Amino acid sequence: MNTFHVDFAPNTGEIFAGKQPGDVTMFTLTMGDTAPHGGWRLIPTGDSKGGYMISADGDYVGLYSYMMSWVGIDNNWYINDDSPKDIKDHLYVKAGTVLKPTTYKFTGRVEEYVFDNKQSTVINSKDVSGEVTVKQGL
Ligand SMILES: OC[C@H]1O[C@@H](O[C@H]2[C@H](O)[C@@H](O)[C@@H](O)O[C@@H]2CO)[C@H](O)[C@@H](O)[C@H]1O
Ligand SMILES: *S(=O)(=O)c1ccc(CCN)cc1
Ligand SMILES: [Cl-]
Repeated sequence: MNTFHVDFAPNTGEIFAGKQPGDVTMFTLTMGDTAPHGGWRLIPTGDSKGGYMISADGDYVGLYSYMMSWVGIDNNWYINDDSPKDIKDHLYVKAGTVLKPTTYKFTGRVEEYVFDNKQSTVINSKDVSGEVTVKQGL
């Protein structure tokens, strides 16, 4: 049926090539459902496999989440959250990460799941993707 929402969006502002002075958000990810559910995961697909942005120059940059924990074993971020309230997460690069003046891509799949004793079952899912084009700095 449908109360399950997911938005995933590249960052609006300018991002400039070079060593980032601080943590810089690449992607905004917002997720909620007022239906009962036990939590969320984000699974990076294709060349993003492993939690990476891939650039047009062939470089892989690792991404980081504020709200979710990474598990390499499973190729996902996840958060157990039973709330009807929206999760506003950001995926970001860390202070000091060197970016180039190029276009960076991410693709993944978002899953919503429920626990049954006590093992998770996917109840909703949506494929997400986006890109940032980084400008010459700096
Ligand atoms: O709680 C459900 C999530 O579990 C994650 O799996 C691991 C994880 O490393 C950690 O929470 C630990 O307690 O063991 C779990 C073994 O299943 C999944 O990676 C995630 O997708 C959720 O299912
Ligand atoms: S890889 O090992 O540098 C790499 C990059 C990014 C992630 C996700 C952030 N936890 C994992 C591994
Ligand atoms: Cl992370």
